[PDB]
Amino acid sequence: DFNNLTKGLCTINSWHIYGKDNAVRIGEDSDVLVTREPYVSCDPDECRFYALSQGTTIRGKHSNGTIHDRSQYRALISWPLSSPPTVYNSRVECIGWSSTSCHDGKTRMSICISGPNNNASAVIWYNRRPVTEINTWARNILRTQESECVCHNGVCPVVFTDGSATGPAETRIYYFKEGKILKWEPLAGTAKHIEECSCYGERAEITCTCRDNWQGSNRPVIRIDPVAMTHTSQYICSPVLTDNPRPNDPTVGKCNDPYPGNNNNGVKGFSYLDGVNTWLGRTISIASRSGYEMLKVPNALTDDKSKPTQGQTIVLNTDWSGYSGSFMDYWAEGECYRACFYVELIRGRPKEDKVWWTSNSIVSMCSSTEFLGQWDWPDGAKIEYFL
Amino acid sequence: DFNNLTKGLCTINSWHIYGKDNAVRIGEDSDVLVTREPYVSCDPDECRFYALSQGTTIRGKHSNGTIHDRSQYRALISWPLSSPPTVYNSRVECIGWSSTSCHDGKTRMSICISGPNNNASAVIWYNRRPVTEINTWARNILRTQESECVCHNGVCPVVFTDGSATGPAETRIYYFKEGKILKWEPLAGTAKHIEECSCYGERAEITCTCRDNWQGSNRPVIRIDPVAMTHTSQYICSPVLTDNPRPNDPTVGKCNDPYPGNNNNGVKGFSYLDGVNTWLGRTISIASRSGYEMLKVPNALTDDKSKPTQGQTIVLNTDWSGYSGSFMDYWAEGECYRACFYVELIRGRPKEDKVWWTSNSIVSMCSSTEFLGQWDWPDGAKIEYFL
Amino acid sequence: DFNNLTKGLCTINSWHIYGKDNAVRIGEDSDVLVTREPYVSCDPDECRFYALSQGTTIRGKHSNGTIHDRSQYRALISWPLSSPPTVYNSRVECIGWSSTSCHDGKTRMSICISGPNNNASAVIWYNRRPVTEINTWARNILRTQESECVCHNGVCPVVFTDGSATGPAETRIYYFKEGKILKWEPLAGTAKHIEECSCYGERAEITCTCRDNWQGSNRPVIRIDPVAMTHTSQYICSPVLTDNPRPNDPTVGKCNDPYPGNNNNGVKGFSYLDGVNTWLGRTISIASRSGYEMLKVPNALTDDKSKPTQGQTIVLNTDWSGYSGSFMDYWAEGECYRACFYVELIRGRPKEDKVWWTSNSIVSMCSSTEFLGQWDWPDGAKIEYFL
Amino acid sequence: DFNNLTKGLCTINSWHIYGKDNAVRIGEDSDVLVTREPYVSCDPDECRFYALSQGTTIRGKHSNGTIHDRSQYRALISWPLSSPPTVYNSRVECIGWSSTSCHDGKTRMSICISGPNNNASAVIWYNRRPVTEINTWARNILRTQESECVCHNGVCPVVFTDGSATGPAETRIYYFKEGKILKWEPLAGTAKHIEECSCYGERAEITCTCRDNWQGSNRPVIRIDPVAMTHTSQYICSPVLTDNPRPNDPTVGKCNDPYPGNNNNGVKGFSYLDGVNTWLGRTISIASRSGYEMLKVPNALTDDKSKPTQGQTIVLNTDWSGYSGSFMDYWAEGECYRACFYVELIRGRPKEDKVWWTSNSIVSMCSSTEFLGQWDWPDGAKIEYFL
Ligand SMILES: CC(=O)N[C@H]1[C@H]([C@H](O)[C@H](O)CO)OC(C(=O)O)=C[C@@H]1O
Ligand SMILES: CC(=O)N[C@H]1[C@H]([C@H](O)[C@H](O)CO)OC(C(=O)O)=C[C@@H]1O
Ligand SMILES: CC(=O)N[C@H]1[C@H]([C@H](O)[C@H](O)CO)OC(C(=O)O)=C[C@@H]1O
Ligand SMILES: CC(=O)N[C@H]1[C@H]([C@H](O)[C@H](O)CO)OC(C(=O)O)=C[C@@H]1O
Ligand SMILES: [Ca+2]
Ligand SMILES: [Ca+2]
Ligand SMILES: [Ca+2]
Ligand SMILES: [Ca+2]
Repeated sequence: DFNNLTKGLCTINSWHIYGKDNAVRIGEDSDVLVTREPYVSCDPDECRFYALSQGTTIRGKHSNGTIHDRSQYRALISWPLSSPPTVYNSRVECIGWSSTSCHDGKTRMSICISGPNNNASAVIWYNRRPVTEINTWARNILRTQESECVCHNGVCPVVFTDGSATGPAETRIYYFKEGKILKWEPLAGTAKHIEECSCYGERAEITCTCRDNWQGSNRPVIRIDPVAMTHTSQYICSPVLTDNPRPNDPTVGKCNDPYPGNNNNGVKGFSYLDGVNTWLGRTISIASRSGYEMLKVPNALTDDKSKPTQGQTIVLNTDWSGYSGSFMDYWAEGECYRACFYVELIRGRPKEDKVWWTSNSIVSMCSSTEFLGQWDWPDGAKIEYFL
Repeated sequence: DFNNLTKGLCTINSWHIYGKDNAVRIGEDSDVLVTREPYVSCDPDECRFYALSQGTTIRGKHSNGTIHDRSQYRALISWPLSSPPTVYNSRVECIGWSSTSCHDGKTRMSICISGPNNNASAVIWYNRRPVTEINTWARNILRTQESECVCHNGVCPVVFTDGSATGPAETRIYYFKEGKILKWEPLAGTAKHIEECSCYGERAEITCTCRDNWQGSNRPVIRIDPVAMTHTSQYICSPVLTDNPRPNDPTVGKCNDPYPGNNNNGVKGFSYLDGVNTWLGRTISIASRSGYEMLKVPNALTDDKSKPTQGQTIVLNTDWSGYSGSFMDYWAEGECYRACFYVELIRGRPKEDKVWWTSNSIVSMCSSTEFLGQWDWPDGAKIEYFL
Repeated sequence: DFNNLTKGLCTINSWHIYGKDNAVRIGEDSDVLVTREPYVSCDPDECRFYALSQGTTIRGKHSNGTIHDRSQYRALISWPLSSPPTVYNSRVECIGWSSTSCHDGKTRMSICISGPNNNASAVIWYNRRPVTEINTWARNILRTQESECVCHNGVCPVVFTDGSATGPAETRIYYFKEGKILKWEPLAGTAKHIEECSCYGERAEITCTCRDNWQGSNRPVIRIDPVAMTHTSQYICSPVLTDNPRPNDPTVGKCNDPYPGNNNNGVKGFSYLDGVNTWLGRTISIASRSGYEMLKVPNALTDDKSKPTQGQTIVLNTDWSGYSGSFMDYWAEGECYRACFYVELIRGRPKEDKVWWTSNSIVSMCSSTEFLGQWDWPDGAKIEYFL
Repeated sequence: DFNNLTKGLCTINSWHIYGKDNAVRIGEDSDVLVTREPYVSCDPDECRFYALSQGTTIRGKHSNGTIHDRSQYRALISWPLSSPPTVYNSRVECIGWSSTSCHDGKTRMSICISGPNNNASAVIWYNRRPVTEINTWARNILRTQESECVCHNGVCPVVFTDGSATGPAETRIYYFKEGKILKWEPLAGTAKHIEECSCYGERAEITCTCRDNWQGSNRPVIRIDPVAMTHTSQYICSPVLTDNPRPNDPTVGKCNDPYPGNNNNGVKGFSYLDGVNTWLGRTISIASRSGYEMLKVPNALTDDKSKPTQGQTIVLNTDWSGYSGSFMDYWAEGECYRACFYVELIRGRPKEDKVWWTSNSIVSMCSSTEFLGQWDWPDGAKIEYFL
């Protein structure tokens, strides 16, 4: 029966290693698929890894050029947790160069987007059959979250942007129930630009932390009520800035406008915004997608003077990172929702020229009420072995 | 319980990408099987891809010569949708160099044909056991559809041709129920030659669009009543000609004879013939198996002056195509049968001499009542990487 | 519930291709396992292929020397029908250099034998757990059938030989029920030597056709009653001789002694002995394991003057063959037991020196009451591609 | 429902080959994973193999350096019995460089440990979800058994050591029920150092035989009562010494102190201590991890003058061995628990310098009340083929 967001978040007093696939290490001598934009998403019975295939293996010739985002040869695949995404084990969800996928308790909705830049469309699959289709409304790269959505009693909202990336676009919040559109609504609130939303839910409410590609170095937040099918947006108030590139941390930050400093750029990220129990991930570097850290900044959302009270490094500054996103196993046993997250560890081009490809690995963590010690989690491939 | 063709076709206002496997791209660096004559066919619970193996991998030595149609080393395999047909994941349906396979609601019938040219025979498997066998009646390459049949309340008819390909042959329409022959009947109507029939059903009626190899550039149609176990044949009236090679589109076409122009040749194709809601696929080229397009030609079947009112390009003229065929997921949720189809994208010999093999990829589409934008769907392998 | 041999054999008016794996063709460019002594055996729900692994892939270095029968690195594996026996898909039944395996309706018994030549022992697995063990009684290569046994209402007898191969040995017929020994009895009748028994059952009776390695060129037959747990042996009377090497067909043959001519040698074979409905497989060559043919010799068992009344070539004389054996899908739908059989197609050493290995492929057939045309079924690998 | 240790051990009158994977042989030409610290562990329905991945294939470049125990790229994997641990077939249990895993009748608990040496922590997974976490208490390489634990009516105790390896450490016995900690207690008894405990249970009692790394050449034993959740420790009295390196067998040995001779070293081992029905495995060499033998030494535990009355060689002195451990299929049919065990056959570095890696194979045996003949079970790879 349909899942219902009835619990709240657990106390995050630290994070533990949940998954890790070592795909590029293993990809050096096995038939692993060139991927990017990963995520993790849970069924009632298993959790799996998800990414967009580039339709080729790493050591295969046709990997030269996989730095490009959109093509006819990409697809959404999922595979068993902590396994490299291989040719013989992956399952294709749908054919597309942007995606999101979530399970509603009853079965799973997966949405892939394809097309030329000016004539793209999305197909909503539900129970591995195509159900519903939607065309560009603004005719400029229709795109979605690049991580799992969240349902509540049958209703799974999904954020789409169609339009410019260096200026105003058109963002809709669609509400689906059984693959069918119930309703949609234009973006609202005070966020000036939305891209790559990273979402979760507890106590009958959904929270996405997205990406202002055009103006903000602080991240905008969409908060959705899946029952009333309404939403609102805002930015994160705290001055611990968390996009990338980003200027240095000020002592005061914006609640309702972009923080200026970098233009027309960023990276996918997430946050868990739960009062004093609020954490933020970011690249350590303000210039590259390098390093990854979590920071506990009580009332980040609303207290525009907040600064960290505790922290944890996931990946060292000398290691490469990339996208990151939220997920939770809503079907886990127990009293509260244990928060999880993933970082994409991109290897290859641009930052590593000697090779002609671009892939990534994954590392996944979930929280602990314990105060566990920390390690760091590099991709661990040796690029010279690919030369 | 046995499936029953009780719905009608949905409104096709465009086509969306359904599947795609990138096998030859991926085949460059994985253990993928050299195949041809693909198709797609649905079970109650999953849809899969189907093709005849050449009993060898692409990069394997024994791929030299896979331009030949019939041998002891071919087989019907199926695999998970949008996966390349690999050595470690394919399932063998039966041993044969021609085939068809369909599910009757209760379980699946798969028919492979083998033998020398003058002493071939077919074995009807049902529930993965062999049940019934049939010998050449005309002792000249017994052959079937090369795509899924259609049942209705237990009764799955299948079209076979035995005889010449450049002249008169003998075509029987067999009716099976549980793998057993109920009845068969010689071809009737006004079609002069039948090969490679592409079939579907709605509202208790079955429609195959086949191939006059010897005379016609317009395609003959067999229409079957699975309840009365009778059939009839005809040609498509419209002058938008759809075999290949074919002469140029006239302004008037034959309802009951072949349109002349090319002799002793053609390609497998399909159509959906549903009044004003009628669509036709064809190669864009009139000379090569190149490009693929869909065209909406209201009353193609019967109105011998009809010309397109809307269209969609699946594969550009500069890309290679090949066979194409119909399928529908009869077990999908909803009110009408959503029409689907596939194009085989042949690579290698003849048209690509530098290599000694012949394989293919797949792209599959299904309809949408939406008016979606279009992309094009090349195989996307780079043949020079195989040199 | 336990299976019961209640039907009789169907009319074999010809044989159809049932399975074929092309393993050595495919083995040239995939991770397939070096095997030998194959067979096919059925569960209630699927039929699979079975062979002894040499613990190495064909293209792998450790394939040099796989001409040897017994070692610590062999195992019984099974895999999905008509798939090459690959490293990633095979299942290990047990660890041993001789075997047999059968399903009793309830679950499956698999028996592997290992050890040094003078201290070997057998372990009876049942439901994938080890249950019962048996030591050499004559301390000279304890060995079993190399193909599936047959049960009836829970009771599966198995023939073992312990002793010399060029002279008298000690052969026991063990009766198992649920992996446990019910009883065993020394060989009886007039057969002078028993090896590699090939068995089937209908109408509550079991028939094995085995191998006199030391004296006979005509094949001895053990007939078992699984209910009374008694047996008897005999030779086949007909002069269509069917071991190999063998002298030429006489006009009269032995019912109760070996036919002389070749000493201390032979090959695994089978027959179906059902009155006028009696068929015999053999190598076409009297010198090599080459070619394979079926011959219909009414009352072969008992009429010592019988000669063929119809025939079918499975493999041409110019192609290599090897072991062969009986199986039937006792759980198939229908009124009679449809007879099946397999031929091992050995490649490599001895007869093909240029390579350092010895493997094989499979071809499987089952009967048809039809009179189907015939093809021939070579392994189809090109040994030069391995050089 | 929860499993309950209600039977006793069967009579071990010898040991039979149970499993064997030939991974390094097969690893020479397939995508097998570099592993070590294997074990075998049973579910209600299947038994599988288990080891820590080094996150790389043997023939892959990133195998250079896999002599190191702890890193970010290790994981616990399991795979189907007697299959090589391959990239496409393994399942990841959890991310860690030390482990144990057991099934409680209802579902399976798997515990992996990761971290830097001075800030490691353990996560207890249960039903493939993370449940409970535990941090270093002594801040010096927190480590567990490296083989399966044992439950009884829901309660699975596990031994952990945190501290020095060449001196006093801190060892806790934790009691889990459903992944949750019920209780834990410091080590007690007269054992001076505990590492790598190898455990089993019958008649409602649990017996681990562990490793005094710092002082003893005789092995300490922890005996646990899972109902009263108490334990005690002791050493094995017999003078048939069974760690490695070890001095030569004295004529009298310690019941309550270490036997002196080698310092700060050893290897994982096991014993079955059941009165006159007591067996001990060890390396044949007293200097290297070479050879493996079983010895029947009645009342080893308690009779400090005991010497072997019967024996069996598993691996010859000229072959390499390594860790070894106990398991039993508690869900097997029958009256008593049949004892099983495994030996890790390490290949590569240190003892084999020509290669830059370190992997292993497995051989598994279980007992027989029979008196079966013996063979020996080398890994069987040829290291020169890797040069
Ligand atoms: C639909 C698509 O191509 N999106 C791409 C997205 C886009 O370029 C940015 O969102 C500005 O609009 O970002 C990136 C990138 O690594 O930054 C890759 C994505 O796949
Ligand atoms: C049984 C068989 O070999 N049929 C072949 C079929 C045949 O040559 C044509 O139908 C004329 O009879 O067409 C082709 C081809 O690509 O055109 C390949 C098919 O496998
Ligand atoms: C146990 C064993 O090794 N048997 C072998 C068997 C034996 O050599 C013959 O039966 C004479 O005794 O025959 C052959 C062979 O291809 O002829 C290989 C078998 O595996
Ligand atoms: C946690 C860890 O690294 N343990 C290692 C363990 C340790 O070095 C010894 O127990 C002394 O403390 O032994 C060995 C070894 O082959 O001997 C490898 C283990 O993985
Ligand atoms: Ca930005
Ligand atoms: Ca034509
Ligand atoms: Ca003989
Ligand atoms: Ca020691």
